[PDB]
Amino acid sequence: QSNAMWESKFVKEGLTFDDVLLVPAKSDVLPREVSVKTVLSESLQLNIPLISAGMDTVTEADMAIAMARQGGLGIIHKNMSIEQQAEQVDKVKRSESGVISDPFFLTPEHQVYDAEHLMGKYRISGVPVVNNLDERKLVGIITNRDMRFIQDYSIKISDVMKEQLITAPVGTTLSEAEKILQKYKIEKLPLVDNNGVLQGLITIKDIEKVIEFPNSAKDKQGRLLVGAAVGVTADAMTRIDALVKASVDAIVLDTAHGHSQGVIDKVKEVRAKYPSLNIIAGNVATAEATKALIEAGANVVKVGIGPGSICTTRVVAGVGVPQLTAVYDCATEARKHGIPVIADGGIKYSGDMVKALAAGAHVVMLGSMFAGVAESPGERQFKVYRGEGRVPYKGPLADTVHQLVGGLRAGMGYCGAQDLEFLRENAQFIRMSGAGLLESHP
Amino acid sequence: QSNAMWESKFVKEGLTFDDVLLVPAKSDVLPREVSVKTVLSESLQLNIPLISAGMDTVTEADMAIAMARQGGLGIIHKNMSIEQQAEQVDKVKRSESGVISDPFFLTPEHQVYDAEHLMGKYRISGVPVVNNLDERKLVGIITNRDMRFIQDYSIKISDVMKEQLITAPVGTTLSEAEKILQKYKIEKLPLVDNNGVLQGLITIKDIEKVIEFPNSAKDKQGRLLVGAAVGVTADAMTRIDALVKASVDAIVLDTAHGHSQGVIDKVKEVRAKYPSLNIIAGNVATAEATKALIEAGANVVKVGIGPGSICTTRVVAGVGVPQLTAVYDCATEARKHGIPVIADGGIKYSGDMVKALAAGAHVVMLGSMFAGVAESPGERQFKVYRGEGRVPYKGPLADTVHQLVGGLRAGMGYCGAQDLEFLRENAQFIRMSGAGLLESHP
Amino acid sequence: QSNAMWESKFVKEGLTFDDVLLVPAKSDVLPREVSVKTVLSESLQLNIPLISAGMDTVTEADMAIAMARQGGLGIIHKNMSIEQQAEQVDKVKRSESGVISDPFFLTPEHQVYDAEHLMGKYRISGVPVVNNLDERKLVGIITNRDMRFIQDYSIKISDVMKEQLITAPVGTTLSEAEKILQKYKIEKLPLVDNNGVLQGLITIKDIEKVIEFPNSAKDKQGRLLVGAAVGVTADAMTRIDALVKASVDAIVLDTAHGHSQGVIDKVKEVRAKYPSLNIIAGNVATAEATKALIEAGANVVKVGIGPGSICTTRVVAGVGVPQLTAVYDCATEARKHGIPVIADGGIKYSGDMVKALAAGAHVVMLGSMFAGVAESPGERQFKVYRGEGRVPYKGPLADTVHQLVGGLRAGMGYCGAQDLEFLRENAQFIRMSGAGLLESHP
Amino acid sequence: QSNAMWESKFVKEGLTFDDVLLVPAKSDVLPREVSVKTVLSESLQLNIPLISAGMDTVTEADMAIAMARQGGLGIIHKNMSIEQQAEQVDKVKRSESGVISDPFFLTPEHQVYDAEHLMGKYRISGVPVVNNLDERKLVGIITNRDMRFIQDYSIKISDVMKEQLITAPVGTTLSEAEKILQKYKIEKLPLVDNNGVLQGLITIKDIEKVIEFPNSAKDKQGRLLVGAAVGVTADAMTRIDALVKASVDAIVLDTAHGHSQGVIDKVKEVRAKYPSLNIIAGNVATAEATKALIEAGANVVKVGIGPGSICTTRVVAGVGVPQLTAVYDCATEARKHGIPVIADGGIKYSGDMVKALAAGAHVVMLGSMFAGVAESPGERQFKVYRGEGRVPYKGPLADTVHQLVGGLRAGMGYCGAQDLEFLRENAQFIRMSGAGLLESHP
Ligand SMILES: O=c1[nH]c(=O)c2[nH+]cn([C@@H]3O[C@H](COP(=O)(O)O)[C@@H](O)[C@H]3O)c2[nH]1
Ligand SMILES: O=c1[nH]c(=O)c2[nH+]cn([C@@H]3O[C@H](COP(=O)(O)O)[C@@H](O)[C@H]3O)c2[nH]1
Ligand SMILES: O=c1[nH]c(=O)c2[nH+]cn([C@@H]3O[C@H](COP(=O)(O)O)[C@@H](O)[C@H]3O)c2[nH]1
Ligand SMILES: O=c1[nH]c(=O)c2[nH+]cn([C@@H]3O[C@H](COP(=O)(O)O)[C@@H](O)[C@H]3O)c2[nH]1
Repeated sequence: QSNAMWESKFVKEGLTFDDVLLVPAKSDVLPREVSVKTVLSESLQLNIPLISAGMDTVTEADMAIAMARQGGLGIIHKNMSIEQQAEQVDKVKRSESGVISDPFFLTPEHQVYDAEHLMGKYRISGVPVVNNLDERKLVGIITNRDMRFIQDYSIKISDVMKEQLITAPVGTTLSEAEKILQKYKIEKLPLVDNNGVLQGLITIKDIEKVIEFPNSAKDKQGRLLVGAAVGVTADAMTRIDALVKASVDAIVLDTAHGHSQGVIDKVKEVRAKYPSLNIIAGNVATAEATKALIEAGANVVKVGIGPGSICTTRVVAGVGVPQLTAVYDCATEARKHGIPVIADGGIKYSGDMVKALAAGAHVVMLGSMFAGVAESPGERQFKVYRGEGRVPYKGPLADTVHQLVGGLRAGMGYCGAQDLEFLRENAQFIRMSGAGLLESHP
Repeated sequence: QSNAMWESKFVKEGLTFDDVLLVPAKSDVLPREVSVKTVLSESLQLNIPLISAGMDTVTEADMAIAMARQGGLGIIHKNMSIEQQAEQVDKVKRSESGVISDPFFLTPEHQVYDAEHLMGKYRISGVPVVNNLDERKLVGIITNRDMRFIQDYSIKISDVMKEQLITAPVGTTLSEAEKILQKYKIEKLPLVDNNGVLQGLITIKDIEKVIEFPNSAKDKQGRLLVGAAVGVTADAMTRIDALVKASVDAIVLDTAHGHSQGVIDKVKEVRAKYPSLNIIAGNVATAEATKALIEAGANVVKVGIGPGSICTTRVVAGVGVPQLTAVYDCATEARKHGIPVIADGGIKYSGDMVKALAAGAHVVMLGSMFAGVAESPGERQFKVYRGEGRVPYKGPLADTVHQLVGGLRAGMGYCGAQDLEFLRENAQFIRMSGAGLLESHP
Repeated sequence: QSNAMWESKFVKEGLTFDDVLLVPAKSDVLPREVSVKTVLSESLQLNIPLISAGMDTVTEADMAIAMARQGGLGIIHKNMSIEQQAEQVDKVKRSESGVISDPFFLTPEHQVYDAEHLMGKYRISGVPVVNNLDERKLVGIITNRDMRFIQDYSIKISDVMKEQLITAPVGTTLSEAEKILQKYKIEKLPLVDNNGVLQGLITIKDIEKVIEFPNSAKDKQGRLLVGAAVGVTADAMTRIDALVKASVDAIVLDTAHGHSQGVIDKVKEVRAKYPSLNIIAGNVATAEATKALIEAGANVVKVGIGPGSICTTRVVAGVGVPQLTAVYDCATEARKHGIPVIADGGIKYSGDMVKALAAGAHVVMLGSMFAGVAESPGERQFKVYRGEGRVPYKGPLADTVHQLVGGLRAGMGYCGAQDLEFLRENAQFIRMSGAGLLESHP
Repeated sequence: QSNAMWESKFVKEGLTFDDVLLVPAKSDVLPREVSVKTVLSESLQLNIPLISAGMDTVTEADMAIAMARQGGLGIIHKNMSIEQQAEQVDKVKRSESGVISDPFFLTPEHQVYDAEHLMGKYRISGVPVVNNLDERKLVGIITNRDMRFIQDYSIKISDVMKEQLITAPVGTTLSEAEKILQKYKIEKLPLVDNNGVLQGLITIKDIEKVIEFPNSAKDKQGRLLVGAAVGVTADAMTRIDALVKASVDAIVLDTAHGHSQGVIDKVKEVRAKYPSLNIIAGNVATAEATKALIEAGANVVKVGIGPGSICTTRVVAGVGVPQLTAVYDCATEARKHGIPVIADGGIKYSGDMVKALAAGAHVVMLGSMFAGVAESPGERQFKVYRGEGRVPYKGPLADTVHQLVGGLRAGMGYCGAQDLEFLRENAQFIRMSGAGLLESHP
C-alpha cells in the first residue's frame, strides 16, 4: 500500500519524564530492605543502577574508581590517546586486588625512580624485587616506608635494599591475608610458588577498601569494574584490542545515530573477534533499531536521542524521541531477547531515574548530574560541562549517589518493589497535564 | 495473560485542580441558605468541611480549639511527647464544658500554686475545694477573683479560704445554669449530689462560648471535638491508649504509603481493641488501597500522595497521583462502603476546595493555608512552615475560614447544591487546557 | 440509572479563545465590502456587533451615546439611583431627534435658570416658549445665542424675550428641515399644528450628527438606542417601570447565576407586564440554562460565567466554562429558537471577538477594553476598572472601535463571509496546543 | 444535511513545529553524502531548499545574488517602482554570464560617463565599442584598467580609445574561454561573428565566480536564477510584462488570502499569457485552496497563513493554521498534481526547516532569519525588520546558510534520507507535550 507512510506521519505520540507519575501500589517492602542491584550480563553486575557517561567532563580513572566503589560503573571517555585510555583502564583495574595475580616487579639494578613511578601510577605503595626477569625469583621489596629515608632516587635498589620476609602461597585470599598481615604486623604480603618465584602481591589497602566500600562492583578476581567508549572509525579495532589487553569489563560503542549501517557492521565485527566481550551499543530510540543492534551482537543497548541536557539535536536537526517512550519502546523489544537497556540522558532528578527504570531500563546513565562532582576530570567553586556549559561544584560523588539511591528506594517502596525486575515489570504510570506537573514541584 | 501489566503501563490519565471547572447548574438555593455541615461518623460531626493538618507548624491545642469553634476539626500533631500530646488533647476537651461531668478539685491542704496550675492549664478560672479526696464533699471554691488579693501562692487553701454557696444538682444544663448564674449574679456554679458530694462544675465561660461560637463542632457532652495523629511504630498502641483516656474524638494513622502491609495490620489491630473509635487512615491514592483500609477497619480514609505544597515525593521518588483523580478514584470505592474520604494536600484557593468536595471528598485537610494563622504553633510579621519554608502571617484563623466557607457557598450556589451530599453526587466538571486556565485567573 | 451523574463527572471538555484559530476559506468578498450589522430584534438593530458593559467603570450616558453613534449599544449600569438611571437613559434618548415628537417648553413666567438647566441637561441649546401649559401655544424661543447677552439668569423669559418666527408642520423630516434651516439661515425649527400649538422642535444638531455619525444605531423615531441593567431584587419592577417611561430600548437582567430559579421567575414576570420589551437575560454557560431563559421570555441571552478579566469566580468558587465552548453550547440551543446570544467576557484582542462571533454569538460585550476610553465614567494619564484594577487611558471610544471592526472585517475576509450570519453558520476552527499559541503571537 | 457545518466547527486539529520531532530511522547515508537539491520545475532548480522572502527588509539585488550563489533563490520585493524592480532583476541576471549572448556596447561617440554607468550598474568592468548601432561592428573595448588613467569622464571614447584585439567565435564556452584568457593573459574576451560583428562578451569574473560558488543555482544559459513578487492589482500584468522582459525566472503572486477569487482569476490570466512562466502563488493553508491555485495554473504553491514571526493575523483577525498541519494538508493535495509547495513563515531554527521539509514542503521561505544578514537592504551593529522590529546583525548570508544546510544534512542522516524526496515521502514524526518540548531545548 503506497500511501501508508504518508498517512501515518503524525500518528505516533510520546512521553517524557514530566508527563507522568508512578502510581502507588500494595507494598510489603520497606525502602531500606529493597535490592537496587542489576545484572547487565554475568560478567557485568552492578550493585546500583548507575553509570557515569563517557564524556571528557565526566569520566576518567578517578571517576570510574569512585563509581565502581559505589556499586555503579564508569565509562572512560574516548577523547584521549588510545595508549592513554588503556592506561586509564589499567589504573581502574589495578586500584585494588590488581597485582594479586599479575604483579609488577623490579630488579636490584633498577633505580628508585622506577619504584616511585609504579607506586605513583597505581597508588599501590610497595614494589616486589626479583633477582632477574627470566628467573622471577623475588629477593627484596621496596615500599613507601623505605622511600622516606631515601633522598636521591637515582640510586639503585641494591643500595637502599635484606632479612627473611613473610610470604604466602598463591591463591591466598583476602580474609586469609587479613589475619597474616594482622598476626605479623605487615602491610605487604608477597605471594610465591614453592620455588619462591613471585606470583602475586597483597596489601592492606586491598583489605581495607573492601571494608570501606562494601557495595563495590567488581569482577570475579575482585577488581573494580570499568567500561570504555569507542567510536565507529577506522581506529575502532586497534583501540578495542588495547582495552581488552587492559582487561576493561565493557566497551561502549558510542555514536550519534546507532541505527546507521556502519554501526551495525562494526558490532558484528567486534562480536566476531571477541565472543565473550561486553558490548554496549547505542544510541537508539526505536524498537527496530534496538532489534538490529541485538542481532548484530550487542549484549546491552543504550537509549535516547535528543534527551541530553546539553544536546542540541532536537533544535538543530529537528530529531528525537521523548525519553520515556524511547526507553519503553526499546525495552519492549529488548525484553524479548533477555537484553538490558541503558537510559541515557534527560535525567534531572532522582524521580526521573526511578521513572526511567520503571519504563523498562535496567540502568541509567548520567552526564550532567556528575559533572561538578569532585572526582570528575575538571578542576564559589566551579567546574565545566561540555558535549559548552556550567554546573555547581557538587562535592564527592558519594553524596550525589546516596540521594539518588535514596530516591530510588523510596520510589520502590511506594510501588511495592522488592527489586528492579519487579519494578520494570509491574510499575504503572499515570499521565498528567502541564498543570498536573506544576503541583508536583513545590 | 502475562503481558497485560507491561502493555497498560502508560494507559492511565489523571487530573488536578487546574485542569477543571465546575459547571453551573439549575439552582433554587442561595449561598447563604446552603448547608456546609458534614458527618464523618455519628460521633464525628463537623459544621464545616475543614480539618487542620497534624503537623508541627500547623496544629496544637490553640489551633484545635480555634478549628472546632468554627465547626471544623484540629489534628494534634505527633511530633511531641506522648504525655505532651495527651495533655494537648485534654486541653481541647476541657476548653469548654469539660469539668461538668469530670471536675478537678483541691483540698484545704493544697497550696494556691495548685490552684494557679489548674486554672492556667485549662483556662477555667475557678476551682472546687472538697474536704478530702475519699469523701468528695465540697467545702469551698477558690477562683480568679480570689487570686487578685493573694500575694503569696505558697499559703494553703485554708488561709485564703466560708459562707453558704449556691450549688445545683447534677444534670443541670447550660440553659438552666444561664438563669441561675444570672438570677444570683455568680460566674461559678458547682454541681453536687443530694449528699453535697462534688459531681461537676459550670462556669459562665461554658455559657458565653456557646453564644460566641454557635457553629462549634462538639461531642454529645458538648465539648470541642479533637483529633490526634499517630504513626505506625512500636509506639503506636501506647500512644493511642493515652489519647483514648484523653477522650479525643479521632485518631489519624498518618503514614507516607498507606497501602503498605504494616499499616493495614495496625488498623486491624486498633479496630480490634477499640471497636467504637474513629480511625482516620491514610494516605492513599487508589481505589484498591482505599478498599484495603476500609476492610481493615478504617472508618475514614485520607487521600493524596504527592499533592502537598511542601511535598517533594513527586520530584524525589517520581511518585504520585493528580489530586482530583485521586479523590475521585478513592471516593468511587469508598462510596460503596458508605465511607467518607478526606482530601489532603494541594489546595491553594477556596475554589480548589470546592472542586475537591465535588470530586467526592467529604472534608478537606489544609496545612499551608493555616500555617501563618495566629493560632498555629510558631511565633513585617513572619511564621515558619515545614513537613522547610515560609508563608505570610494571616491573622486569626476565623478570617481564613470565612473566605473559605464563603467560596464554598458561592460554588454550591452555582451548582444548585443545598448540601454537600448533593454536591458530591451531582456536580459536573469541564476539563480545560493550560490556556483555558490562563483566563480563569485574572 | 443511578450511577450516570457520578460516572460522567469528568467527561465534558471545553475550549477558550487561545485554543483555536479560524480556518481560511474560499472568499469572494473583501473586508471593506462585508456587512458587520446585526439584528438582536426588530426593535434592536446594531450596525456593529458591540455592546459596552453595564458597569460603573464602563457605561453611563456619555458612553452609551458614543457607542450608539458607532453602531453599537451602551448599557447604563445599575449602580446608581433609579431616578438617576432613568435620567441617564433620557439623556441618551434625547441626544439627537429627542424633542421632535416630545418637546420641552417654558413659559414667559419661568426664569432663565430654567432655560439653562434644559439646554445643559440635554445638550440641545434652544428652548421653546408657550403662552401657558394648558394652551400649548408657542410664543417665543430662547436659545444659546440669546444667553450670551444675559448677565443675570434670575430674570424672567418675558424680559430677555418678539418677531414672527419660521415654523414648520408636524411630521416634517430631517432632510426637509435641512433645506428650510439652510434657505432661511436658522438653527432652530419649531413644529406646530394648524393652530400654532407646539408639537416638536428640530435643530441643526439633529441634522449634522446624522452626517457626522452615519453608522449610528437608532430607533424608528431616529433617536440613539440605549440599554439599562436591572438586578433581580424587590427593586426590579419599579426600576424597569421608570426606564420604560424613559423609552430605553432594552433592559439587561444581570445576575451572577442566570440559571437560578429567582431569575427565571423575574423574566416571566417582566415579559408578562411588557410583551414587546427587549429583555436581555444572563449570565449562562449551558444549553439547558439557555433554554430556560428563552422559555421564560428572554428575547436575548447573555453568555459566560468565569471568563471576565476581573472575574474571580473561577478561583474563589471553582466555577466556570471556557468561553468559546460556552458560546457554542448556548448558541447551539438558542439557534433552535431563532434567539441571539451575547458573548460576555474574556475578549482581549480583536481576534477573540471574531472567534466569539464565529462560535455563534450575535454580538460581544466588552468591559475592560472600554474602561480607559475617554467617554467612560472615570476621570501619564490613568483611569480605574472594577467589578479593583487599572488599564491605560485609551483616548476616544471611536479609535478602539475602528481597530475592532477592522479586525472583524479582515477575519470575515479570510473566512469568505459577506455577513455575520454566514460567519456564525459556516466558519470552522482548528484546535492548537499551547505551543501552537506561542507562534500565533509574535 | 443542514447541520454538518455547525457540528464540525471545533473538530479539526493542528500541529506546529514545537509539537513534534522527527523519528530516527535506519540510515546508510552520511550527512555529507546526502543531496539537498530540489526541483521546483524544469526551469527552476535549486541546489539548496531555501528562498529569501520578497520583503523590503529582506530581498533586493544583493540578496538575490547571494542566495542564488548558495544554490537558493531570492525574491525581489514589490515595494519599489516597476522600473526599479525590473532593474533589480536585470542586475541579478547579468551578475555573471549576462552579456555572453546579449551584450551592452558603446560607440566612439559616447562619453566615458556612459562606460562608468554600465560597469557600475552591472559590476562587469569592461565595455565593448562598436562603430555604430546599426552596424554592430566592434572597434574597441574600454575597461576598468583604462579608467584609472582617465581624469575627466566627459571626454569621448575616441580620445582615450587601437591595436588588434583577441576575440572568439560565438558559442565559445567558459571552459574554452578559461584557456584563452589564460594563454593570452586577457581578462576580457569579446565574441564576434565571421564578419566581426559583436555577439557577446566573456570576462574572467564569469569564470572565477563559477569556481568560487560551485553550488550556484542558474538557468540553462548559466545566469543566476531570480524571482520577483507581484501583487494582485490593476498593476499586475504591466509589472509582470516588464519582469519577463527582465528574464527573471519566477514571479510570486503574493497576497494575504490566496483562496480569494480575485487571486485565482489573476493566476488564470497570467498562465494564459505566459504558458511557460514559473508562477508561484500563495498564501494558502488548506488542501481546497491548494487545489484551486493549481487548477488556476500555479506551478508552485506557497503556504502558511498566520505563522510569520511578525505576523499579527492570528491576534488581530483570529485567523490561521498551525504551520506543519498547513504544510502537510497542502502537500497532501499538491502531491496528486506533481506540484511542489513552499513553506512560508514560522521557522526559528534549522530543526524547524527540517520538519517543514519532512511534512511535505519542497522548499522553505525565510524572512526573519535573513533580515540582519549583510546582503539585506537595510544598513553593536543593528538592522531593521518589518512586514516593525529588530534582529541582530548576522554577518554575510553564507554563514547562516551553512548552519541551516548543516542542520538539514544531520536531520537527513538521522532519518536515513539520501535526498529530499525520500524525506518528504518516508519521514515520520512523534508528537510531544509542552513538557516534551522543554527538554528538547537545553
Ligand atoms: O548528540 C549529542 N551531542 C552532544 O554534544 C552530547 N553531549 C552529551 N550527550 C548525551 O547526553 C547524555 C547526558 O545527558 P544528561 O546531561 O541529561 O546527563 C550523554 O551520556 C550523551 O548520550 C550528547 N549527545
Ligand atoms: O510526604 C510528605 N512529606 C512531607 O514532608 C509533608 N508535609 C506535608 N505533607 C502533606 O501535605 C499536606 C498539606 O498540603 P498543603 O500544604 O498543600 O496544605 C499535609 O496534610 C500532608 O499530608 C507531606 N507529605
Ligand atoms: O461575576 C463577576 N464579578 C465581577 O466583579 C465582574 N466584573 C465584570 N464581570 C463580567 O465581566 C465582563 C467583562 O469582561 P472583560 O473585562 O474581559 O471585558 C462583564 O460584562 C461582566 O459580565 C464580572 N463578573
Ligand atoms: O500577513 C502578513 N503580514 C505581514 O506584515 C507579514 N510580514 C511577513 N509576513 C509573512 O511572514 C513570512 C516570514 O516569516 P518568518 O519571519 O518567520 O521568516 C513572509 O515570507 C510572509 O509570508 C507577513 N504576513
